[PDB]
Amino acid sequence: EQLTKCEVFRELKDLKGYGGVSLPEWVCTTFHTSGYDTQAIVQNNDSTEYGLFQINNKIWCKDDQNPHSSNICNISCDKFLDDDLTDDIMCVKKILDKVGINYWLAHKALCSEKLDQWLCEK
Ligand SMILES: [Ca+2]
Repeated sequence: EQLTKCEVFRELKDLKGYGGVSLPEWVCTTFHTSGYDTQAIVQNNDSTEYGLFQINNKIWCKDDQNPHSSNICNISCDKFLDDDLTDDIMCVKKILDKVGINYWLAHKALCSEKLDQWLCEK
């Protein structure tokens, strides 16, 4: 399920300012992390990343590839492949508390300057 820029802007409302990250920063980051696809999957032979935020099964959620994951977000990773971002966002907030925005490498490289392109508001 591929979202669009101003759709994502609307659905990430609850992240506004949390951890000091603006909505433009999040719209920019998720564009460059998953292409706005809530069903994106990127997988090695040692880890899998899931959904709009590309949350990994090494420490954040558990799945079949790593049943022994620390599962810090306490949730099955496949809950990050549906169209309800509510539980995705709760897990994102936990990632922010523990390791900060730089879990998402796209943020520093591509989404910390020129945020005009990512606004869907006055
Ligand atoms: Ca979900």
